[PDB]
Amino acid sequence: MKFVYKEEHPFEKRRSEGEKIRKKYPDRVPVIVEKAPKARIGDLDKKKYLVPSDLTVGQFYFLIRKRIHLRAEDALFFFVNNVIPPTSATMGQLYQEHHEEDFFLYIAYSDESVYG
Repeated sequence: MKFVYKEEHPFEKRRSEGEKIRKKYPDRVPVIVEKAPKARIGDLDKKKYLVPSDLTVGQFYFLIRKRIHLRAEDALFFFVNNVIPPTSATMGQLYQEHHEEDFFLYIAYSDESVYG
């Protein structure tokens, strides 16, 4: 997976804003959400999100679901560093285990449990 956000913004600019997001909103974590390129589902309007540290993946799912207007029958998986986070886990946990050196958490989403 190759996030277009890392190509749209130079690193040092991302590392800068990621620091200021964390500073001003310590109760929230900055997340970038893009879709796996082969995945067959709708695209997301925006890529950069500010998520409470206590929000669960399931809630982020249903948020991402109705933002993509996805039905309950349809599948939707998260991938942070090519692993599927457990659906009853907080974003704050995921940030402190997987945030990158620009201080963003990167999450790919797909309709399949293994993407390509």
